[PDB]
Amino acid sequence: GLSRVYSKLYKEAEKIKKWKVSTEAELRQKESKLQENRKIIEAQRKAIQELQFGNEKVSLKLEEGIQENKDLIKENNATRHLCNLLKETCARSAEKTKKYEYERE
Amino acid sequence: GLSRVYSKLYKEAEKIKKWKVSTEAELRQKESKLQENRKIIEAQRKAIQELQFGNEKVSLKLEEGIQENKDLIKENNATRHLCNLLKETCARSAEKTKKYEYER
Amino acid sequence: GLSRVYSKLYKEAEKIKKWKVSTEAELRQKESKLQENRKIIEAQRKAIQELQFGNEKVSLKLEEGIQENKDLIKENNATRHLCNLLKETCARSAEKTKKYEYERE
Amino acid sequence: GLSRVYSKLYKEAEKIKKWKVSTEAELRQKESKLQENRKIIEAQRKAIQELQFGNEKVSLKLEEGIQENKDLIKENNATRHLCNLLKETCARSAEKTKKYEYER
Ligand SMILES: [Cl-]
Ligand SMILES: [Cl-]
Ligand SMILES: [Cl-]
Ligand SMILES: [Cl-]
Repeated sequence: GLSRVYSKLYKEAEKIKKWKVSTEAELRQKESKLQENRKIIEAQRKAIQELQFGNEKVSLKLEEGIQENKDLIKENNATRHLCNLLKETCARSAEKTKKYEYERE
Repeated sequence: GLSRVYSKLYKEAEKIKKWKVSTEAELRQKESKLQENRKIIEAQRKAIQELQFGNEKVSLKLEEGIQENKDLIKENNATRHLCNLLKETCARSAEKTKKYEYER
Repeated sequence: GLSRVYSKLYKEAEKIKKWKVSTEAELRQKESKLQENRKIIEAQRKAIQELQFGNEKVSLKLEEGIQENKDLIKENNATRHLCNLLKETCARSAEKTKKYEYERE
Repeated sequence: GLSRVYSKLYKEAEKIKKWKVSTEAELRQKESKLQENRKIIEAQRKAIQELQFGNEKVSLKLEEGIQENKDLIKENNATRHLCNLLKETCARSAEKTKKYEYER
């Protein structure tokens, strides 16, 4: 009569201890995972920082090269134009030279 | 005496329930923190991948430009040489004309 | 789960209080009956003492009367015997008296 | 900690059982005392009845004896009176005889 009540009372005590041990373990496991993930987050931030720095370097070099190549195309076109002008000058000069050569004979 | 028994049993069971609620609350709080962290970590992993991929592309385009620059230098050199030849022909031809015109 | 255990625990407490109150009442009731019966026993002892004293008185009076009556029967028998002797004496005397009366005539 | 719970529950239930046994023992002890008393009280009640009945009988026999004593006194008185009459007749007759014998 009274022993069955104490027996069930002891069992509830057992269940409470188990629930306490389990929840404490789970809480510590979550806390340890939080501290791990915060170290990972900081490592990733530093990795991103260095990658953004490298991207800036190479992007600047690319833009400088693009502009330098645009200038070379411009200069070459201009020298080609000058070549064509000099050919015109040669043509008129050569024509006069031939006239004088023939006339003096 | 007997209401004491009733009262102490009531308060003990109430304390146990309170203790259960508080523990489950703290568990759900830490779990939400873990979820937020996992979302940040994933977003940063993506950003890292895209930065690595972008660095690669820009490097490749830089190599292409360096090669184009070489070819353009060769082209400008050849056009300069032709230009100088034409300049010499012009000057020599102009002085010849001036001489012929003086004589006549 | 835990409330049913505490409820049954409270009930066992109720049963224990009732058992305590009942057994205490019964014990006091028995003690009060003991004290009553001891007063009765002493009263009866004194009643018996006086009855034995009265019996002795009346028994003595009875025995004295019995003996006194036995003596009266004895005395009466003896006086009857003496009467018969005196009658014998009268008979012999009267016989002689008659002789003398007749002879002197 | 947990064996503490087991131990305290065990000792408490043991104390309760002890307390129950002691109470029932004291009850049976007082009950046996009440039985002994009821047997003494009954025996004394019987003795009282028999003493009252005996007193009555002896008183009645005493009354009978007193009456017998009266009748015996009357009888002795009558026998004495007759005895005295006979004594007178004897004495008177004896002196007469003595006189007659002197004369003759
Ligand atoms: Cl050309
Ligand atoms: Cl042109
Ligand atoms: Cl007679
Ligand atoms: Cl006789």
